[PDB]
Amino acid sequence: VWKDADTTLFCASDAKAHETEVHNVWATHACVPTDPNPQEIHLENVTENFNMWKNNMVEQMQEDVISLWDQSLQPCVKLTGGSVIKQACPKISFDPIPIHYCTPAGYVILKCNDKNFNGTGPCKNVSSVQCTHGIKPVVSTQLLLNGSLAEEEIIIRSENLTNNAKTIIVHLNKSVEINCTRPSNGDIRKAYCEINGTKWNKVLKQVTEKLKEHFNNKTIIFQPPSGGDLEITMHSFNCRGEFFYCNTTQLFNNTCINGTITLPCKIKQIINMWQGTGQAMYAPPIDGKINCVSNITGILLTRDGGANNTSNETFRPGGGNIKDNWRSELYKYKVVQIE
Ligand SMILES: O=C(NC[C@H]1CCN(C2CC2)C1)C(=O)Nc1ccc(Cl)c(F)c1
Ligand SMILES: *[C@@H]1O[C@H](CO)[C@@H](O)[C@H](O)[C@H]1NC(C)=O
Ligand SMILES: *[C@@H]1O[C@H](CO)[C@@H](O)[C@H](O)[C@H]1NC(C)=O
Ligand SMILES: *[C@@H]1O[C@H](CO)[C@@H](O)[C@H](O)[C@H]1NC(C)=O
Ligand SMILES: *[C@@H]1O[C@H](CO)[C@@H](O)[C@H](O)[C@H]1NC(C)=O
Ligand SMILES: *[C@@H]1O[C@H](CO)[C@@H](O)[C@H](O)[C@H]1NC(C)=O
Ligand SMILES: *[C@@H]1O[C@H](CO)[C@@H](O)[C@H](O)[C@H]1NC(C)=O
Ligand SMILES: *[C@@H]1O[C@H](CO)[C@@H](O)[C@H](O)[C@H]1NC(C)=O
Ligand SMILES: *[C@@H]1O[C@H](CO)[C@@H](O)[C@H](O)[C@H]1NC(C)=O
Ligand SMILES: *[C@@H]1O[C@H](CO)[C@@H](O)[C@H](O)[C@H]1NC(C)=O
Ligand SMILES: *[C@@H]1O[C@H](CO)[C@@H](O)[C@H](O)[C@H]1NC(C)=O
Ligand SMILES: *[C@@H]1O[C@H](CO)[C@@H](O)[C@H](O)[C@H]1NC(C)=O
Repeated sequence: VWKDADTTLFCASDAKAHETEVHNVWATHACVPTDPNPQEIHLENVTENFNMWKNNMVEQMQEDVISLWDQSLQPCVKLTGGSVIKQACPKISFDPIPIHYCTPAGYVILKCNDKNFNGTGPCKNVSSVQCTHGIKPVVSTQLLLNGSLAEEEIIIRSENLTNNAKTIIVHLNKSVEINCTRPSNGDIRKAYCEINGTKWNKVLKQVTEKLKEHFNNKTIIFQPPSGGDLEITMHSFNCRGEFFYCNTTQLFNNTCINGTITLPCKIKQIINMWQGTGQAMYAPPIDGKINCVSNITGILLTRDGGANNTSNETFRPGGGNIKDNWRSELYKYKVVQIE
């Protein structure tokens, strides 16, 4: 017998003890080796209720990533609470690695295995595991990168679709590579991201049809953010330690519903910390070809209000709350206490 409960989890990874890469260094001192032969018991005729939007696991992973960033990515100048903190800003080696989250004795993680599970409600096929799958602490906005893919159909996730204030999580079932590069040899901060239009437009079309099922077949329209900070109005992410802000206006237009989509990007040194502490400044970009090839596995959308009396539903790319990022991976997990 068991019951829903919250306990301090521990992490596990395959980090290299000799790697200077920040993630490997952190997991080396904060995590333990992964289990080569992990056990997984499938519970038959067992119904369990999940709620990705109220999962303490998310808060804990958030706490780790914050700690990891505080120890690895300390800015030269930190502006928070009216206070000004000045420190060293040494360039580091940055590349996220899979992090497993496990439960201690007396506790076990329940995993929903329903192909089209949407994060909330009862789960028919449930199994018990000691640790979650390897999850990369990839911090980004608008587009979810290097995440897990849906096994069957594209899944729309939301704590309450009827409420436009609640962020929407689109879980893709097919990856779409996005190639971002900062050429060496001008503007050392000017960069660009290349996406396969044909591949993207088709996926975006599938996402559209999917949204129709959830919005009574209302016309689905995409539009670029109306306002807000750059971290939200643009696809912000970290590549090789550099903060990239990409203009995603060519991705979210409703005309192509076929060549190579080239997004105008730019590396920023001054960023609005996702930890919600304030502003932080980092050193200028390093030299050489800064390139990161990521797989788009999800999209964060915010729906416009005041469209009740119309047949249109406008969706814009959003983000800001990195917790939603962890939810897109921890949705099928929950901790229970055993007795
Ligand atoms: O500034 C951001 N979000 C708004 C905060 C304010 C207060 N709040 C935190 C209490 C939870 C959300 C942000 O996401 N920055 C950001 C920075 C770097 C990257 Cl690579 C990125 F993808 C996003
Ligand atoms: C999960 O249970 C359903 C019936 O409720 C079954 O059809 C399916 O095969 C099980 N797992 C999957 C997704 O294969
Ligand atoms: C990118 O996605 C592809 C599947 O489309 C996968 O083979 C590859 O391992 C992914 N790379 C990552 C997650 O870094
Ligand atoms: C992705 O999901 C959609 C439904 O949302 C489905 O029509 C499509 O076949 C899926 N694609 C793949 C490659 O499974
Ligand atoms: C998820 O599935 C449950 C099944 O009861 C449903 O009640 C809920 O509306 C779904 N959530 C979304 C975001 O579609
Ligand atoms: C979902 O959002 C709508 C609109 O704000 C609200 O009226 C409704 O109470 C919400 N549903 C739940 C279950 O809270
Ligand atoms: C990524 O884009 C650059 C152009 O900036 C190109 O030279 C490179 O071959 C691309 N990589 C892949 C794997 O498409
Ligand atoms: C773009 O994607 C399509 C499939 O959607 C593929 O057939 C084509 O080879 C891709 N183009 C490039 C330049 O890789
Ligand atoms: C959308 O339209 C299709 C085809 O008429 C219909 O089968 C389906 O019930 C509709 N979905 C809605 C209104 O959610
Ligand atoms: C994104 O780029 C487009 C290019 O037409 C531009 O019009 C728009 O102002 C840009 N948006 C932001 C957030 O700067
Ligand atoms: C929409 O996206 C396509 C991608 O090829 C781009 O060519 C076009 O200029 C965009 N339309 C806009 C920004 O109005
Ligand atoms: C996504 O994964 C690829 C392959 O490991 C990696 O090269 C790239 O840096 C990752 N992208 C981000 C945004 O971390």
